[PDB]
Amino acid sequence: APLPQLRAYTVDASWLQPMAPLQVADHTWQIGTEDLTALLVQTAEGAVLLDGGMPQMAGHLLDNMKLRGVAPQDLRLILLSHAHADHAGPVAELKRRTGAHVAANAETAVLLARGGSNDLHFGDGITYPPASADRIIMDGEVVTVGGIAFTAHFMPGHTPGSTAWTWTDTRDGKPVRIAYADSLSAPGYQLKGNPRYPRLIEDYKRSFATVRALPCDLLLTPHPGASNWNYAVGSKASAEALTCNAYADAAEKKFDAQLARETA
Amino acid sequence: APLPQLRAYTVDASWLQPMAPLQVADHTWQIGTEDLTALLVQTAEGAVLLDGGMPQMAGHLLDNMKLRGVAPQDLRLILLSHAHADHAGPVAELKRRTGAHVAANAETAVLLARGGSNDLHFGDGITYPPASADRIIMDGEVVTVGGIAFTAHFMPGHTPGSTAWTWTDTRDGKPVRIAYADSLSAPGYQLKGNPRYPRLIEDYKRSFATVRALPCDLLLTPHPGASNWNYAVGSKASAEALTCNAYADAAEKKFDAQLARETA
Amino acid sequence: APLPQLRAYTVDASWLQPMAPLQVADHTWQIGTEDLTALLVQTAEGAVLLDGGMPQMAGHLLDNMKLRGVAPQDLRLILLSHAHADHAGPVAELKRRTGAHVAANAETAVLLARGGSNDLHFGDGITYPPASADRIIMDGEVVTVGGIAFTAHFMPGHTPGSTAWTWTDTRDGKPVRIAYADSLSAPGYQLKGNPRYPRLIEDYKRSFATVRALPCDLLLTPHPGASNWNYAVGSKASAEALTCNAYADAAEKKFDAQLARETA
Amino acid sequence: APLPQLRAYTVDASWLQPMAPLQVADHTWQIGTEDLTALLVQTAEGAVLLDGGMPQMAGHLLDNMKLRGVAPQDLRLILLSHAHADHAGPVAELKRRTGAHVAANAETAVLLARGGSNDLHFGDGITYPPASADRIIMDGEVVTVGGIAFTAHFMPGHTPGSTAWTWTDTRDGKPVRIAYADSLSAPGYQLKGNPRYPRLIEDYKRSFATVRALPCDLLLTPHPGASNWNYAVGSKASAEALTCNAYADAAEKKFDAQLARETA
Ligand SMILES: CO[C@@]1(NC(=O)[C@@H](C)C(=O)O)C(=O)N2C(C(=O)O)=C(C)CO[C@@H]21
Ligand SMILES: CO[C@@]1(NC(=O)[C@@H](C)C(=O)O)C(=O)N2C(C(=O)O)=C(C)CO[C@@H]21
Ligand SMILES: CO[C@@]1(NC(=O)[C@@H](C)C(=O)O)C(=O)N2C(C(=O)O)=C(C)CO[C@@H]21
Ligand SMILES: CO[C@@]1(NC(=O)[C@@H](C)C(=O)O)C(=O)N2C(C(=O)O)=C(C)CO[C@@H]21
Ligand SMILES: [Zn+2]
Ligand SMILES: [Zn+2]
Ligand SMILES: [Zn+2]
Ligand SMILES: [Zn+2]
Ligand SMILES: [Zn+2]
Ligand SMILES: [Zn+2]
Ligand SMILES: [Zn+2]
Ligand SMILES: [Zn+2]
Repeated sequence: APLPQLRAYTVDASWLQPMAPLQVADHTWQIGTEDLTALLVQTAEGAVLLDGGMPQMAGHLLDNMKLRGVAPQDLRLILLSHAHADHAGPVAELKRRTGAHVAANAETAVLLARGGSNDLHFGDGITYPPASADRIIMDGEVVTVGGIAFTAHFMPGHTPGSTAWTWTDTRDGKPVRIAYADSLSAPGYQLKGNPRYPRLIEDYKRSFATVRALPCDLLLTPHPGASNWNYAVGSKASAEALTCNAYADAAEKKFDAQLARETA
Repeated sequence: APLPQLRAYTVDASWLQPMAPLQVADHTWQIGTEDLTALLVQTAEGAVLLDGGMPQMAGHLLDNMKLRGVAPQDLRLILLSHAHADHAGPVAELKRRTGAHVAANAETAVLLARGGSNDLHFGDGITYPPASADRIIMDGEVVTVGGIAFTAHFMPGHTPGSTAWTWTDTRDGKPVRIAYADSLSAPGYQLKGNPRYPRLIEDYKRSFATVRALPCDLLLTPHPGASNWNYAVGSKASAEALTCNAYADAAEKKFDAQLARETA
Repeated sequence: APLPQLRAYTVDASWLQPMAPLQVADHTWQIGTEDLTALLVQTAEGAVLLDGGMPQMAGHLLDNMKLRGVAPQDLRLILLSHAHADHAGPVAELKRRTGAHVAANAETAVLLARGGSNDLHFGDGITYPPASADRIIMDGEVVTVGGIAFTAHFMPGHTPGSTAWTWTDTRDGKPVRIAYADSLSAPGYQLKGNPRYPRLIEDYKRSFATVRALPCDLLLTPHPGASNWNYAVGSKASAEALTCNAYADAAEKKFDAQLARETA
Repeated sequence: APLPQLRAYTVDASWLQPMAPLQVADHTWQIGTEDLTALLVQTAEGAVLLDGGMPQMAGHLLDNMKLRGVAPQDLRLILLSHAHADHAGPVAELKRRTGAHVAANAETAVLLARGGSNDLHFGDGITYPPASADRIIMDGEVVTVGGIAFTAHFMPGHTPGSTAWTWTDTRDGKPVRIAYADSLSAPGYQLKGNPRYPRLIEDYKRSFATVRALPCDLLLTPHPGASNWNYAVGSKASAEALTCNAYADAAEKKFDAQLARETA
């Protein structure tokens, strides 16, 4: 009766389906997969990448960046929603091959430094290669690259370092406020009385209100289905996309129902 | 045509077969599995653990330590042969649950800090939870716990930070010199002209001579089969065990044959 | 006209005046200096140290711990108020010589990992040897050592990771609720519109209310003068000590006056 | 009788005397001070900086890089001789302000990660802000930036991670082999029987032979006086410069004399 073997982190095949760069605004591009968002913001002084997806997506990301005329040495900054394997997986490999830096808050940095191990809910089940953060950012801090300002909005819940990023881009001259809001889900979490996260419910509640008040004309999420995006229908991907209010209100309804079922 | 899924690190079932603590000397015990060595040295001022095996062995290690009258808070120091998943796997979990410290050289420390990721030969294929080293030790440095001196002997090759540990114990009063020598294998390595390890062959050659000159009456290895140990036959486990000269000489014969076949 | 020389971190001589262990409760002791608090909590399963003072106090701390019958290997856990040189200075040296672990939140951990460098207000002016945290704790998390529960209460302001610790001890059988509240000062900080700390005022306001609602019968602070302690008059040190309400209310009056003067 | 105050790291005024960029080859420049070497190698795909000097030199380095038409975002890689405060001081500040990466061996990385604290000989007396290495390099490894190959040559002694860098540049078309060899001194070290460095003498001896066999037409050192450079007389700075053989032979004569005097 030997000990169990190690189990790999397996995801749906749609999370790993490569796609060509889909344009979101004049400078913003989706270069991830069909069910995983990886945003590229091209500026005059370099490129900014938000999230990266699964650890085995680093090659596909460099391929799409090459398609957009972005050399590896042109990636300046990597920003993250939260440091889980399905969103910050290839961060370590992308740092070695691009010369980019990583900016994240303290909670995302310490989780990223241990490769997502010792998770508050998942333990060591979802482990990815570790990476270090080069710049620690605070709530409301502005990160500027090539004349584009990225404002961080802390929204703890899914992870203690969950962060929504807001920036203003154009769409044929007309400005558009983009809000890349992190996930507001809690799959299988113990919500009430968690010894590892004593103030989990209070953080989620404050994060719901944080998402509602985000300056947003167009909303994106790490998982495109969370905001009703569909990267498969390229030009009509943002057809039935939710607002910031509709996204936070829908997430809280599932949170209260899950919280009430946990008490039973 | 989606990207490939992540693949888990799977080993032979004999590597994960738990075993009761097998005694090696008056203070040294084997508390790992049948095919993975994990040594416990009980002193008057605490316990010392050398290696830990696979990442899913932390519970079994604490079980055997409990059998030897060693509380979790009694583990003082964790020493390592080399920082691969099949030998330093549970180091991170053991640090959280025992209050122990880790002593290793700089090369083992940096590899352990990134959880074995970005390996010089294996890449990210063999990843385990990361852990940090608390004390950096040099070649020939002595680590003393409870009146027992542990001397480090650098033997780079399998990893840049491969280390053999020598200490003197007793066997019913009579002293015995124990040498825990690291692995001298190179499974599937590119030996000649490796860009990641330009001086690999020269390090192996110097390590062969380092193992031959080790003060040793009884030899152990991370994999017991490498030194002809058989943990299954408890009392007769050290029956046909190799000397330090026979172990290094046998490893070099396989190295030259592998090196010559690589040139063809 | 050469560049300026490096300037050392110099403090008042009263901050470095060694003192004998002054008892606070049945298990709590002050073993720091006259103007720097360093608390030792002796339990049945080991000792807990809160803060350490200046970096050159590690020897004095080990001397006082020896006076209390606490061996170096008996220090199990180091807790911190905030990671500045005058309170977490000797943490690195104490870890090497005691085999203890450090528990702190993510913000204190990342600041401690870079030795207090790149401070949000002080820059590199107050640098101390770096140390790594072994356990990351959340707001409201309980840390138990030897049957004594230490509850963390986040109170950001002086530093992003400022933490107040509450635990219940006895005084000749009768229980006493002790609250070790961090500093609520802001010496020379830019309060409004700080690019490195955009939500500084809002964090201070929430920290004032956090301190008022602390379960507390006896209050201590990293600097004893902040809570009207006087370690010099040993038995009557806690004579005119402030409550939690009086301490937070007095700190906010100075914060509003400083905030109003900054606007002028 | 209070504890002693912290003492700052003070150096000679000539170590902090700023100087204009002095040219060494077609792509190599000295942009440090008169008595501290900081080399800038301008390539078509970015700039490479070797060492930085004292921690308070980051501003002067960026000033000279601006004079050479090198923007902060054009610094790609920082290489180091050894990680002491007088040579890797501003590395942390330069990483925050340039977007560059650091490549160093494991021994230099772990020393740089703790800001030079816990030195094998100096203790905590020479502390500088900590920085992390992004790429770990081995002995003989080649680092290529903009078509220029930088080969690492390990020469342990002054520090365990001391490294000499060799690269080929031109001087009006004609190629020149440049060897930036680390310091071979040992000021006040205990050479024989050092518990922190048991194989110190053997490392120095092997480093002497490593320096003699360096491919070198022009030799530079972290301290220019060690190789008889004089940055003050700009055009004639390399007048009486030593060869690699003359530098290693002169260093070993002082090592044997110091070693013999230590035995007395
Ligand atoms: C770690 O990755 C996740 N979890 C899993 O894949 C497994 C472990 C699972 O929850 O069944 C995780 O969190 N995600 C999110 C999110 O919204 O962020 C959702 C909705 C679920 O998928 C990913
Ligand atoms: C990473 O673990 C090892 N490698 C593997 O498990 C796979 C990847 C394999 O080599 O086929 C590794 O190294 N070991 C040793 C050793 O002697 O250390 C030997 C002999 C082979 O097994 C383990
Ligand atoms: C970094 O140490 C401090 N600052 C200084 O020593 C200098 C830099 C200064 O502020 O003039 C700091 O913060 N302290 C506190 C506190 O309340 O924590 C107070 C009240 C002032 O003293 C220490
Ligand atoms: C830490 O910096 C050094 N040491 C000092 O400044 C003091 C502590 C001193 O040794 O008196 C150090 O090493 N250097 C070297 C070198 O060759 O690297 C030499 C020759 C001496 O100066 C610097
Ligand atoms: Zn997630
Ligand atoms: Zn997810
Ligand atoms: Zn191995
Ligand atoms: Zn192995
Ligand atoms: Zn402070
Ligand atoms: Zn203070
Ligand atoms: Zn030096
Ligand atoms: Zn020097």
